[PDB]
Amino acid sequence: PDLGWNQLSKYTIFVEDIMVRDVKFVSASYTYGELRTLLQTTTVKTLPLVDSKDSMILLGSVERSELQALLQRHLCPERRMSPEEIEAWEQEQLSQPVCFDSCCIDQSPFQLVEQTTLHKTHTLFSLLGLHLAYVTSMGKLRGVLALEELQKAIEGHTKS
Amino acid sequence: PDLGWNQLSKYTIFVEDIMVRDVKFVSASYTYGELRTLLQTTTVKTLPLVDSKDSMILLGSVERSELQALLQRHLCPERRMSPEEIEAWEQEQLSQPVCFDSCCIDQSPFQLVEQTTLHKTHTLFSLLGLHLAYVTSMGKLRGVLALEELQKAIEGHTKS
Repeated sequence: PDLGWNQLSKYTIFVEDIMVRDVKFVSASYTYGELRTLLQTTTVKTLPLVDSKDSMILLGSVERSELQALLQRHLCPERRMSPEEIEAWEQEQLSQPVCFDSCCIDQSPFQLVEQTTLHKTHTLFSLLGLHLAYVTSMGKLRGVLALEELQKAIEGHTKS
Repeated sequence: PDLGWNQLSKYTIFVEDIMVRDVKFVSASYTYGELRTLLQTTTVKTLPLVDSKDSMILLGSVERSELQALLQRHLCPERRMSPEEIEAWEQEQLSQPVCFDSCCIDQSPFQLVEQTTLHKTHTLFSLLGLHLAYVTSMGKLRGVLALEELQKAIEGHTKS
C-alpha cells in the first residue's frame, strides 16, 4: 500500500516518530565482548558504525557478516588447545578492543528530513524506495528508517 | 557531457573540492543593511538561511524574491515624505534586525557525501540531477553544489 504522494492537505508528519529510535549498532570503541553481545542481540545485515556510543557520531555503515567474521578471527582458539586454553583464550580476547580494520565498512547518505516536512517529502521517500541503515542528527545516530513505516503513515494521511 | 557513472577505477574524488566554498547566504541575524548588502551582492534565486553567520548553522533555504520583498516593505518611505524623512527612514530601517517572518523559507535535503566517496556516489549525483542551495557539515553551511561541477570531474575521471 502506497500513494506516491498527494501534497493536498494541511497536516504535519514527523520523521522522528516514523524512525526507530531503538537502534542497535556497533561502535569503533567496542570490545570483542561488546561486539559479540551486539551480534547476539541483532541479526540486521547493515548496522551503523559509531565512533563512540557516548557521542553516537557515525563513522559509516557496516555489514554484520564482517562484524561476525572479525569476532570469529579473534575468539577462535586455533588462531595461534586444552579446554583451559580454549576458555582462557576466548575471555582474554573478549576483553580486548576490536580491530575494526578489515570489516566491510562503507559510506551511506541518508534520507533525513526536518520533522514535519514529511507532509511534502513523502514524495521523495516513496520515489527513492526508503530503506536506511541510519539517519543522524547532524552526525549523531538518531534512528533508522524504512518505507514500510511511512506506508503506514501514508494510509493514515490518505484516510485523514 | 556526462557518463552516468562507471565505478571501474581506483580513484578518489572530493566533493569538498567540487562544491563552491565562496557561498553567499542570508542569516536570520541580519540587519536590513546586511540584507540589502546581500541582495546587491548576489542574484542567486535560492540561498541558504543561516541562524548565525558566526556558526553557519542552517535553518533552511530561502527565496531571494522574498528576501527582496521583505527589504522593500521596510525601506520604502511610504510604508507609514520629505527628502529628509526619506533618507532618515531608510537609514533607520537599515540599522534594524530583519523580520524574517513572512519570507519564502522552506526545507531542502542535500546531497552531501563523505569527500572521496564521489568515486562511487557520482552515480547518485548524476541520477538525482544534482542542484543544491547548500550542503552542510553536520548542520553548518559547507558549500553549494551543481551537476555541472561534477560533469567536469566526470570528464577528468573518464579520461583518467
